[PDB]
Amino acid sequence: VHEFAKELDATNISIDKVVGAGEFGEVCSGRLKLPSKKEISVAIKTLKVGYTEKQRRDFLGEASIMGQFDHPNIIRLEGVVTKSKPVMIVTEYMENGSLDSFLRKHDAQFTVIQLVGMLRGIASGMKYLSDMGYVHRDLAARNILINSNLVCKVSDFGLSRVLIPIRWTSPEAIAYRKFTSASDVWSYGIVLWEVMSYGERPYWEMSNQDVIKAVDEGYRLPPPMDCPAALYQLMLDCWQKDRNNRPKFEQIVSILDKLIRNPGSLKIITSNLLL
Ligand SMILES: CCCCn1c(-c2ccccc2C)cn2c3c(=O)[nH]c(=O)n(C)c3nc12
Repeated sequence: VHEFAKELDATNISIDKVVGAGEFGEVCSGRLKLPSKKEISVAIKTLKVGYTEKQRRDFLGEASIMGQFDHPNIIRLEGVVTKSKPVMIVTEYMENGSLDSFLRKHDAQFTVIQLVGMLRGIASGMKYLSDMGYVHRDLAARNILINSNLVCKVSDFGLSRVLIPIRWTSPEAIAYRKFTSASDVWSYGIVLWEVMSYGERPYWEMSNQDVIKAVDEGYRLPPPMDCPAALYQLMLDCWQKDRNNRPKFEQIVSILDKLIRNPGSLKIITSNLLL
């Protein structure tokens, strides 16, 4: 764990408030004093009192993964506290919380260019993650955090592994656990839909067996209200049945960089599911 995560001194951490509930314990906000004396706001996950040794290994396991990434669009690991209790994982603070809950509060309140900026960040983070040989497997708006400047960053590495949420998972990964960077691109397509839908749930409350069967039959989520044609086409490209025909994350970033540069192109606007 200490290979990729520095041990922090608990005397340098102050806890301010509880801002979330985790699988392994609470999530809090607070402050960290760095060796340079600079003080930064941080998020702190704590391991619940009375944890089993297995829970501890799973909890810290996420930090070992997160710690291998240094990128503007992947949540920064400040470090861990293991030598005292409670055991903690400390990351950079993200003022606006999870992306899905954030967008739900602001339905139709952002410009297309702002939403594209968010999507570009996510795609750039995923490009780095895939470059490093990791498949996330849980890429979803709820696992993206967003800061005061609207910068989006991939978080939650609980399911990730070196090379399951049905609604976000590619058909081949559902069918026989074929997880690749192309299955993450499928997931990214779902995130793209979530963003353009301001946090609508993918497939709403459809039974899981019907999400599985419908997608396998060729059905896809419909265009969100007022969705630019270019962005809906990108979803469809991400959702190709043949994984080899899906764009790579580098191509997705490049697509989005073009849309940011030419805000004009976004002016062409596009059963519940579409075949
Ligand atoms: C999708 C991640 C959920 C847990 N987590 C983390 C986080 C994520 C992974 C490992 C360690 C931590 C502290 C930061 N933050 C933050 C944050 O900085 N700011 C927030 O508002 N929320 C809700 C957070 N929730 C988390």
